[PDB]
Amino acid sequence: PEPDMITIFIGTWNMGNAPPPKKITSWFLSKGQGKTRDDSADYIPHDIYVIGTQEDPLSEKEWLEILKHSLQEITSVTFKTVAIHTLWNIRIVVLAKPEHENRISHICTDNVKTGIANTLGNKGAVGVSFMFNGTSLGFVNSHLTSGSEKKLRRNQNYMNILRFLALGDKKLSPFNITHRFTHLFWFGDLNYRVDLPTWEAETIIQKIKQQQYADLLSHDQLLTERREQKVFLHFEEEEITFAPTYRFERLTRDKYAYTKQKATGMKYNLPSWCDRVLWKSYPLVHVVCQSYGSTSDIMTSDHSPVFATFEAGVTSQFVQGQIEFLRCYATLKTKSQTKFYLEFHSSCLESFVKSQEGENEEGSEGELVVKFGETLPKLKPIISDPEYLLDQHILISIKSSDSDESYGEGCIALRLEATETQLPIYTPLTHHGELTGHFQGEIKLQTS
Repeated sequence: PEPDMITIFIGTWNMGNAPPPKKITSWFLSKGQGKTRDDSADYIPHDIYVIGTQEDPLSEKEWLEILKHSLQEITSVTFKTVAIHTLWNIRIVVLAKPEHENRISHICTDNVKTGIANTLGNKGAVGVSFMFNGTSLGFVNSHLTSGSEKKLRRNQNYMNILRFLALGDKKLSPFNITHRFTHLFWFGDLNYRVDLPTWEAETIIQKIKQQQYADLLSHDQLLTERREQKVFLHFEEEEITFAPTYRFERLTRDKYAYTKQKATGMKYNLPSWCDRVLWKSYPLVHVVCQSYGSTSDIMTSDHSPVFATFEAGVTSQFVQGQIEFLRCYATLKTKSQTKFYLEFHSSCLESFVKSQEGENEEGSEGELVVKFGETLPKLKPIISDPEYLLDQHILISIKSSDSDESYGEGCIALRLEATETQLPIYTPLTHHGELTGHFQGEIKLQTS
């Protein structure tokens, strides 16, 4: 009997070029500080474990042996290797329960190297994707540019990874990783810092000792850059309720090592939440964060490991019906005056469908409204069963007739309140991960 939900463990650890201690089980049990897992769940395995490392000094063979031993000790299950991929000292391991070996297909791996010349050679990202039954899953482990003064370079690294990491279905040619997966998890040493003056270091340390994180989180560069729509547009993160995970003295967690030294290039490392887990799932699909925290007992690195766990909705492929898009229009931020057409892509279609050109008019601010009227092709899904169709998504790309390049991409849920009824639909449109416009109109879904 096929599951409707699985549980996914995400771990991120910057190992600080040191080997791990003998026992790392606390990481995989979600024990320590923050939103932690209940003791009563300790022996219950997660379906999929995704382990991201940075500054990893081990061989693939050495680290795989440690991970499989740790999980065997916790669960009495011998986990199967789905994928492993390493770029320099940045690594991703995906392990799954053996009962899932025939549920997992289309495994892909890739990496991106960020920067150019002297910034090219240790920062970037690794990724894995696969299908679990009918559900596509993507996982990204990035190690972004270091240093409190380099937030804009981190945002540029993000944009490069999002654009160039080649995962998921290659037929989705208009779409980047932010639209190719039912569920996308993006984690790593993202290296965003708490932006307070360097002379406040001792004040920050006393706030951490009091477990008073609010005045530090209000200066966390990732939270402020996300609020300003500069990075991770349309991603989610669980609330942080654990101490900063960087930068610790090794072999204890009692001291933060913040002061400038020759070894840090005379940079301050004020305590920061460098180590993060974010996600982006298709609209209305079940995804719940069940833990988000840091370990307290793993002390070989200047970072503490971070864990996050999720309940994630999955579907079967189910191996007459109709989707009608009515009175639709795109509002674009572009100054271009080409004509545009749409492509509709979905796992529920045999192949993507191209629309005729829309009718351009000038909007209120002078910006571009592209009108599609009642002109859009009726989409014919391969299965009409409402238990299948209402769980599906239509990916939309708006493309230039002159260049055939996408100006914007979005996603529409078929999880409607009604069938055979005209209902409002809406997605933002993004391109290279930044907002380019909006798509709005009405839908009518025919099922059996």
